Amino acid sequence: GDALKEHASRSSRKICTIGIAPWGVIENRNDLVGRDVVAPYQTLLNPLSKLNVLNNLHSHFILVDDGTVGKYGAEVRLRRELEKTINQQRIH
Amino acid sequence: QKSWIESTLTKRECVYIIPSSKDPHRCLPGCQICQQLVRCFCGRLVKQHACFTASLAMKYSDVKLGEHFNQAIEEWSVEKHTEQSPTDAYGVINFQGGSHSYRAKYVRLSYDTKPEIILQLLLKEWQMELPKLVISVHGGMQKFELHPRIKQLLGKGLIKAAVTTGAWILTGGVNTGVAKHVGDALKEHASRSSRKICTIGIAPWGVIENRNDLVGRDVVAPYQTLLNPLSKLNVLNNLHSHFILVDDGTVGKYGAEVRLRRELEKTINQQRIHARIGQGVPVVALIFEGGPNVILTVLEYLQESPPVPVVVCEGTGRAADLLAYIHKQTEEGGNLPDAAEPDIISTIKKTFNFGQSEAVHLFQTMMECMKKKELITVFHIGSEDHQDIDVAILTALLKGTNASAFDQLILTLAWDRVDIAKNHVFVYGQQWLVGSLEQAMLDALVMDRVSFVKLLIENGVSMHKFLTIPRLEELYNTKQGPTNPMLFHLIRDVKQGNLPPGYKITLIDIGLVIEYLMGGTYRCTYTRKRFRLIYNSLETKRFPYPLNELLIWACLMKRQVMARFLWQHGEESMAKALVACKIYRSMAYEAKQSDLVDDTSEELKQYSNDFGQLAVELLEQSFRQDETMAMKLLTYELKNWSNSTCLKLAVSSRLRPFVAHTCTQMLLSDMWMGRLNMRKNSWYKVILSILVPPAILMLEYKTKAEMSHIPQSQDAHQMTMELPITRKFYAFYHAPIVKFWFNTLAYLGFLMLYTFVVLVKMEQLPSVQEWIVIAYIFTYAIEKVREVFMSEAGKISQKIKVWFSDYFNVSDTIAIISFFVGFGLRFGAKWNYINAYDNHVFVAGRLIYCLNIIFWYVRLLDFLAVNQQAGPYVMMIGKMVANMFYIVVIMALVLLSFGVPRKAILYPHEEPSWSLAKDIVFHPYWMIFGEVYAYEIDVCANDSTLPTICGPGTWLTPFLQAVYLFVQYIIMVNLLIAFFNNVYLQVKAISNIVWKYQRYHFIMAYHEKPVLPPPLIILSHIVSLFCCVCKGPKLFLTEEDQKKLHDFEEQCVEMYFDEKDDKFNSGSEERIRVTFERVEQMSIQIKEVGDRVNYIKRSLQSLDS
Ligand SMILES: CCCCCCCC/C=C/CCCCCCCC(=O)O[C@@H](COC(=O)CCCCCCCCCCCCCCC)COP(=O)([O-])OCC[N+](C)(C)C
Ligand SMILES: CCCCCCCC/C=C/CCCCCCCC(=O)O[C@@H](COC(=O)CCCCCCCCCCCCCCC)COP(=O)([O-])OCC[N+](C)(C)C
Ligand SMILES: CCCCCCCC/C=C/CCCCCCCC(=O)O[C@@H](COC(=O)CCCCCCCCCCCCCCC)COP(=O)([O-])OCC[N+](C)(C)C
Ligand SMILES: CCCCCCCC/C=C/CCCCCCCC(=O)O[C@@H](COC(=O)CCCCCCCCCCCCCCC)COP(=O)([O-])OCC[N+](C)(C)C
Ligand SMILES: CCCCCCCC/C=C\CCCCCCCC(=O)O[C@@H](COC(=O)CCCCCCCCCCCCCCC)COP(=O)([O-])OCC[N+](C)(C)C
Ligand SMILES: CCCCCCCC/C=C\CCCCCCCC(=O)O[C@@H](COC(=O)CCCCCCCCCCCCCCC)COP(=O)([O-])OCC[N+](C)(C)C
Ligand SMILES: CCCCCCCC/C=C\CCCCCCCC(=O)O[C@@H](COC(=O)CCCCCCCCCCCCCCC)COP(=O)([O-])OCC[N+](C)(C)C
Ligand SMILES: CCCCCCCC/C=C\CCCCCCCC(=O)O[C@@H](COC(=O)CCCCCCCCCCCCCCC)COP(=O)([O-])OCC[N+](C)(C)C
Ligand SMILES: CCCCCCCC/C=C\CCCCCCCC(=O)O[C@@H](COC(=O)CCCCCCCCCCCCCCC)COP(=O)([O-])OCC[N+](C)(C)C
Ligand SMILES: C[C@@H]1CC[C@@]2(OC1)O[C@H]1C[C@H]3[C@@H]4CC=C5C[C@@H](OCCC(CO)CO)CC[C@]5(C)[C@H]4CC[C@]3(C)[C@H]1[C@@H]2C
Ligand SMILES: CC(C)CCC[C@@H](C)[C@H]1CC[C@H]2[C@@H]3CC=C4C[C@@H](O)CC[C@]4(C)[C@H]3CC[C@]12C
Repeated sequence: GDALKEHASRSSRKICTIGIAPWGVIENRNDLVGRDVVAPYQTLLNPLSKLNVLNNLHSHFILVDDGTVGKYGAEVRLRRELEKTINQQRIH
Repeated sequence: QKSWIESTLTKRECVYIIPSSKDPHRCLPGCQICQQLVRCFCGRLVKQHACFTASLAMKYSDVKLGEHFNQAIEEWSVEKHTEQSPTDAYGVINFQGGSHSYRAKYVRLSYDTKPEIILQLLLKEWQMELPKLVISVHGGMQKFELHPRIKQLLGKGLIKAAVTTGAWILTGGVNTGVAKHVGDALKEHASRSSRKICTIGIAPWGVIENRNDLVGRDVVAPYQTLLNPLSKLNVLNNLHSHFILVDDGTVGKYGAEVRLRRELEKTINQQRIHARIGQGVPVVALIFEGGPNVILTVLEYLQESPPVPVVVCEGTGRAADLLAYIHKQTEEGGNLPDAAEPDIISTIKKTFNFGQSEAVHLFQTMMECMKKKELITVFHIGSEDHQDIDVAILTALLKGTNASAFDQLILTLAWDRVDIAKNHVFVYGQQWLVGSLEQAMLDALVMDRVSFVKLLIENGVSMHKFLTIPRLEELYNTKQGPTNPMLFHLIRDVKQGNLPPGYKITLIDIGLVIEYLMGGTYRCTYTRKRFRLIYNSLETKRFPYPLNELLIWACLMKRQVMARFLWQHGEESMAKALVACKIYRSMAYEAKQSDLVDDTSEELKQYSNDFGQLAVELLEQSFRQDETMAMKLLTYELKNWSNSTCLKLAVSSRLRPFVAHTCTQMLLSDMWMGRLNMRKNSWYKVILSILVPPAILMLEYKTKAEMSHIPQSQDAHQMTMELPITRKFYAFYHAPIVKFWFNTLAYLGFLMLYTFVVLVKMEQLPSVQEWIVIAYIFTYAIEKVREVFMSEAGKISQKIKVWFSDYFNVSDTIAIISFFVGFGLRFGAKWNYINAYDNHVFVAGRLIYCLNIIFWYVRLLDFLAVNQQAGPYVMMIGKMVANMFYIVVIMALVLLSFGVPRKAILYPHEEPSWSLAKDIVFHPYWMIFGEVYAYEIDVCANDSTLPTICGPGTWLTPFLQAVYLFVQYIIMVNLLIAFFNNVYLQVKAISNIVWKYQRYHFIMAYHEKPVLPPPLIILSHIVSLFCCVCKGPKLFLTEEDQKKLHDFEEQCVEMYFDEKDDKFNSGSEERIRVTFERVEQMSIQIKEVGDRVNYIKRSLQSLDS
């Protein structure tokens, strides 16, 4: 992300970054909730904690509902498959 | 005394006359010399005391008989034996020097003046702005010079630190040390910071060259700047602006500054740096090139409660290069390395000749200084340490003082230093409380600190959560920033004309101001039910779009740089720019209609046109990407701006470049068509179809998709769902292009009949032709009353006033009124005489008709003005009449200057008559138009047609007429040709814009005009009225189309800023200067490497042997 803002409004419509993160380690899991909502998510480092935030300069997210807060191991099974299924597509 | 200084501050004259130490010099008898040489321990020869009380002590022998028990000779005290008396000198010295007088000031206060009196002296008596920083430089005196590297830099940072922070630089002032380097740095940056840096020399009234020249109650003493040779005495350094000379003691003794200068360093800190801010004013100390009592002073400032931090610029001299290394051999706050007595006290013995008699005493002062190195900032020169000390001075106040980052941020905010905070306060790992960055945002907005608002938004302040009703209330009510006085003038004009005592402004009142400024039917969110209810009750207490509310704030507070910034954030950028244009335009108007002093009507009219241009430039950007989506932007309802459209907002502000833009003109052309595809069709098939109704069924109409960008009536958009036979007739007769030709043919047929009526003989009863003419004008007149009483603006007196601003509506009004005067006289006239024209009332009626018809032929220019070529020329004709007025006035005067003499010479036997008025103007006018009256010029010639006019003096009239026509044709007619040739292009250009602009109101009018033309329009009046008793155009967009349009707007605004940054960063002027600056930088490093490689040559010597 920090590299995106140093080259933003030049590649802001060609680079589709994707965060395949879990629905575990994240600050406001409940603010992300809401069927078809436009949830106004924050970008302030919530102090007095270790929880992490979705990096603002990304464009797409695949949050993974499982488990709980704290456990963040359920991405390797899916993210890897995406790395396998894009390759079986024909480039052109 | 007529002066606060004269009644408050004092002198200290040594009344008591201690003889000098004890011993006379020479000269065996001890009565002359015990008087003469033997000075006072005061410090002057005996007669200079001039004691008003004891002036007759010296004549006797002296004050205080000799012996006096030696103990009691030191009993003299500055405190006791010194009459406190007035100042006797406070004024304005000057310095004949580097091309300026470089003026300054002195008070010459005593010494034991109270500390508060200085602050009162500095701020009101001298009228000095309280600073945001205080630099207290220190060091030793009378040193030669520095490295030419460091010398240039120390100023460059010292100046920069002081000018950007409104700082005071406390010096000794005397041009024999610290002050010299300060001053020498000032002249290298003078006439750039000569009005922001208020240096102060708190020097004594002792060591100085001409103490007596500084004397003089309220004088402008012309003090010198030449180094008086054959001496050691010092001069006041010219480049200082203020002095506090300390009257005590004598010449030579220079120790009475520490008691006062230090107090000033203590009393400024107890002042609050700013009203909104609670932190005290900081004090810093830059020691360069110091001495032994400095090392005492450094530790005296660090040990202080609270500590005053310290800067040390290594290499300037002893104390700097010393301390820079003496607090390098240490733990962070603890102990020294392997026993450091030898090497440390070595240099302390070498720099200061001690020999262990005073070599531990300094080292003991050192080991106390290293207990706090966090406050001893040290500017490591060579390795680009903190870049030109300004960081090093300022960050020293931000290095360890256990001050929260909230206090580290406000201090940058008061200084207006963003680079410091971003690089040294918003550092990785930094941690913040919950509303600390909120309180910092409130301060930055109230203080108009625009660049700190940016820093806080980026770092993560959220305006959706920050902005609230009570905060946003405050932002209007603050008097702690660059306010607008005129806002109250608009509030008190909407409230009731009055105001309560303090009147904390409410947001409903702001809502009322905006409605007054935005005008029309604008209704603001602040005057709505829900806001009016909830505000009474004062998330609910937040705002959905906070940057729409702050843009309004910044524009009503006349805070333009904040307005431009806030504009670039959020959505609806083109709309916000057009609202800002309208707010400022209306503010500029009421400023032009208020008896205040600072008119601010060109500042506001310029701010309006700045946002006006932004809207125009965003439209062009959008139009270059997609014409059809750009036309939608003009007409979508906004819903945050009273359900208006961007085009209506621009029309409201009379913004012609927006309305005359080709995108807006393309849309207006498409609305002119209606559902008709007038690309596949021709104007003669439209006219054919108005006369042949069944030909309506063989025109090329437009699909609902081709109409997607076009606003429509509700009834017109429901018939888009499919095209059946009857829907197609609707599409035809409701198109504005059809209503035009349908009214244009009826008007032409109206003129043909009315021309027939006036040209053909008139009988008692009106003919069928004349009846049809009357019906047209009657119904045409009702049609105009409909247009006025259904226009836009509610207020009749505004509806009236706008409609009578158009040329042709004034003429139509005169035309309609004059016609029915004529019909009344024509029709109401009783024929007593059988031969018409015996009845004068009838004649006056008919002659009104024959003159009223002129109005109706000229109205054809309004129809012709619908053409793109013709219409501008019609507008030009009126503009050229206005502009040619004074040339024509001069021609009228030349005409009379000829006409009056001609008539007087040729007709000398006339009695008074109104024919005289005719005869002086008649023939001279027709001469302008090619009629010289050839056989009337010389009335005494054989071929004359006026032989009876031949008489005395008549030979003069040909000379007069020859002069007259020379002046009219050869000069005045050709001046007018030259006038028109030279103003043509600028008038044509203005007329095209005005033509294009007035095309909005013309096309919009034909959407509300009835289908039927003015003779048959009565049905559309009666029917429509009656159907209403039995019971504007909008763009309709799907939710997905609203999505894709809001995204289109955002995309094109982003392109707009990118193409500007890339157009400016790619210009040659910008590449030359970045090239310039980078070549400037290299030219240092090239030489710097040049020095290093020349010192790797030192290697070659040592390495090879
Ligand atoms: C049946 C018959 C009965 C009645 C018959 C009589 C009816 C009379 C009919 C009169 C026509 C009425 C038209 C008035 C239009 C007003 C609205 C308008 O646009 O005004 C504008 C134009 O300025 C004017 O309109 C001022 C008057 C213009 C002159 C009109 C009559 C001239 C001919 C009389 C010749 C007499 C000759 C006598 C000797 C031979 C307002 O001004 P502006 O545009 O802001 O201008 C700014 C100028 N600037 C650019 C320098 C800044
Ligand atoms: C927004 C701008 C546009 C709208 C403006 C609209 C309003 C503008 C204003 C309009 C009014 C203009 C003046 C009217 C005439 C009065 C003057 C006069 O001389 O009258 C004469 C006729 O007197 C009669 O009674 C016979 C005329 C019948 C009425 C026709 C005029 C009124 C219609 C209005 C239609 C327009 C209404 C439009 C729809 C409501 C009286 O003289 P006499 O008796 O013949 O002679 C006596 C001598 N004798 C012995 C020789 C006989
Ligand atoms: C290049 C070609 C030109 C050459 C120039 C040489 C000049 C030589 C000068 C000649 C003047 C003498 C000629 C006329 C003889 C006197 C009596 C007489 O007949 O008077 C006649 C009029 O005229 C006058 O009464 C006086 C005319 C003087 C003006 C002449 C032009 C002066 C130069 C230029 C001035 C401009 C400014 C100059 C400076 C810049 C009588 O004529 P009438 O009207 O029929 O009257 C009789 C009928 N009644 C009895 C009923 C009244
Ligand atoms: C600053 C510049 C100066 C310009 C030059 C000086 C000015 C010109 C000088 C002219 C010479 C002077 C003429 C005197 C003639 C006297 C004769 C007489 O009897 O009276 C005549 C004088 O009375 C008039 O009224 C006519 C005057 C001539 C007007 C010329 C205007 C044209 C200007 C031209 C400018 C272009 C100049 C071109 C370049 C040179 C009238 O005659 P009458 O009334 O018929 O009398 C009865 C006679 N009959 C019985 C025979 C019919
Ligand atoms: C409001 C909107 C109107 C729209 C028009 C449609 C409605 C109106 C249409 C027609 C009305 C005709 C009424 C005729 C009445 C019968 C008697 C008569 O006048 O006979 C005349 C024959 O007729 C002519 O000489 C024609 C006169 C009208 C000329 C204009 C018609 C063309 C414009 C409109 C049409 C084309 C449209 C053009 C534009 C594309 C003979 O002359 P007189 O008059 O008997 O002589 C009087 C002599 N006296 C007074 C001394 C005694
Ligand atoms: C806003 C409203 C303003 C106007 C209000 C209404 C005004 C009404 C005005 C006038 C009404 C007059 C009524 C009659 C008065 C008594 C005289 C009489 O009856 O007969 C006499 C009429 O002699 C004339 O000269 C009449 C002239 C009047 C018309 C003036 C029109 C002004 C309108 C201007 C335009 C305004 C435009 C306004 C818009 C811009 C004589 O008739 P006779 O018996 O045949 O005598 C034969 C004599 N003989 C022997 C010589 C042959
Ligand atoms: C029964 C009767 C049967 C006959 C009925 C039919 C008869 C004919 C009827 C009418 C005559 C006009 C016909 C020609 C039209 C041409 C088409 C055109 O482009 O028009 C334009 C004219 O737009 C107007 O508004 C013109 C106004 C016409 C009236 C003015 C007459 C002046 C007379 C005073 C002189 C005295 C002369 C007096 C003579 C005695 C409109 O197009 P545009 O807006 O310019 O387009 C530009 C934009 N674009 C580039 C995107 C395209
Ligand atoms: C029967 C006789 C023949 C018939 C007549 C022929 C028909 C009549 C002919 C031409 C009429 C042209 C129509 C007007 C065109 C539009 C102009 C307009 O909108 O406003 C103009 C105002 O206008 C004026 O100031 C005056 C307009 C012209 C009046 C001319 C009257 C005729 C006589 C006069 C001579 C009498 C003296 C001689 C007497 C010896 C704008 O000018 P502006 O202020 O610079 O621009 C601001 C515009 N804005 C506000 C929109 C931004
Ligand atoms: C400023 C210089 C000084 C003036 C003198 C020099 C000027 C040059 C020349 C000479 C002047 C004219 C003299 C000749 C005519 C005399 C004969 C005569 O009677 O003529 C006439 C009258 O004439 C007069 O009464 C004279 C009026 C002179 C007015 C001033 C002229 C302008 C000078 C401005 C110069 C500026 C030049 C241009 C700018 C560079 C005809 O009268 P009558 O027919 O005999 O009367 C019988 C009447 N009865 C039948 C009823 C009974
Ligand atoms: C700046 C300009 C300087 C010149 C000028 O404008 C301004 O100064 C004006 C003064 C006017 C005269 C004043 C009074 C009368 C009396 C009247 O007596 C009725 C007689 C009869 C009618 O038939 C009764 O039956 C007749 C008209 C007359 C002579 C005026 C004529 C025009 C004059 C000369 C005008 C001229 C154009
Ligand atoms: C003083 C009165 C009694 C004598 C007649 C006055 C003259 C000058 C009047 C009578 C009719 C008038 C015309 C009537 C209509 C128009 C059309 C308008 O768009 C411009 C002015 C213009 C062109 C008028 C100019 C002046 C006018 C010609």
